[PDB]
Parts: sequence; C-alpha cells; structure tokens
Amino acid sequence: KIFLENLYHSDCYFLPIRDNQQVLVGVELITHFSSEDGTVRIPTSRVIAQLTEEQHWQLFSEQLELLKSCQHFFIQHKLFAWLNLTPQVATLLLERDNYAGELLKYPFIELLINENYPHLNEGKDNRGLLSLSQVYPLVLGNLGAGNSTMKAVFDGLFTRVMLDKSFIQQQITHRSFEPFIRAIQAQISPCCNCIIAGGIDTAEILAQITPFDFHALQGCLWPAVPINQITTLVQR
Repeated sequence: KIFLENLYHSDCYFLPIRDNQQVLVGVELITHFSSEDGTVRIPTSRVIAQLTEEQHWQLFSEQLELLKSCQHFFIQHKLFAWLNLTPQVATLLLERDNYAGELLKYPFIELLINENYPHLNEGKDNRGLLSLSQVYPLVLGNLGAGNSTMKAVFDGLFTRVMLDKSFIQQQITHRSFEPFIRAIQAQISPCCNCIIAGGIDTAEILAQITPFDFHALQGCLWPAVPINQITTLVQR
C-alpha cells in the first residue's frame, strides 16, 4: 500500500484527451514528483533514472492502484487511461507468472511508450513489445519526435498512436507543410485506426487541426487536472 511513496511523493494529474468534437475520450496519467520531505519538485527523468527494477514495478503499481481506484468512473464514462510503460516493468509483466494479471482485468488501462523505448526500431522483432501487444492496448505517445522509425507502427503493435507536439506544430507553423500531416495520417490509418494529435496548444492550432479529423487531440487548450478532479472534465 506504500509503493514508492517512501522514496518520492507522486503528485498526480490527468491530461485530458478529447475527440475532434472536444468530447472526453481518455486521460494520460502524469506525475509531478517531489522529494520525500516535499521540499523540492524533482524532474521525472531524474526520478526514473534512479529506480531499481523492483522500484520501477512499485511506481507502476502505485499508478495502477490509482487508476483501479477510478475504475467505476472510467467504465461509466467509457474512457481510456494511459499509464507509462518502462522496459523494466515490461520484463516483469512477461517473465513472472503473476504480474500480468491485475493490469489485464482493467482493459481501459493502456500501456504508453515513447520513441525512446529500447529497440523500438525492431518493430515486431522486439520480443517484449510484440508479446505485450498481443494482449494489452499499447500506445505510442510521441510519433514524429524523430527518435525512431515507424517500423513498430507498420508492424501493427499499437492500438493508438499520438503525433508529437513538435511534429504537429512544425507542420502548422510552416503552413506549406500541412499536407505532410495528411500524408502521414493516411499511411498510418490502416495499421492503426486511432491517430491522436498532440500539441493542440492554441486556438489557431485547433482551428488548423480540426479538418484533419483525428480521432482525438491533446494539448494546452485542455490543461492537466489533479486526479481527484477528473469529474470536472465530463458533463455535470
């Protein structure tokens, strides 16, 4: 019941993911970590770098427990939740005879990775990712970040893919490149139905992105909310 809270305090937020009509369809679970005594906020990358494999599992478990605690809300409003997947947790899910089960029972919870995931360029040849994708919803959170190829996408590993804010904003800022978004979207859609656009941070960006008809959108227009205020995101 303590998980990682004896080492770092997790102050958790939900990033709203809304469809092209702004209806809430899911949330991404994020954490602002503080030191144990609360004196300083610690960058997530620095927290994650330190963790042993068991600590990686504890942090994952703490987040799972948080999401499980919201299960009635997620099911009732038909939403999904993104939970960060690290390779350390991947190994434990795949190689223990009793870790994979709890996650499985909550299918609204989806495993989120980024283009920096180890050996992502192997696509379906990444044994761990292939295996997890066989039973869990897998999401690539930052397609277009320029840190991997799309092999894993065309290999069919993902349930959803989100185009990174840097990619979306680059093509919208340099307006003549907007067709590049359309071409990328068209090519990916058969291999992954659900394409999401990040970086929707201004009214102008939303106006430009709406005609693309992405399944969902994420960005500063819909600020993070503390996890206990998730009810503020849906109809009263």
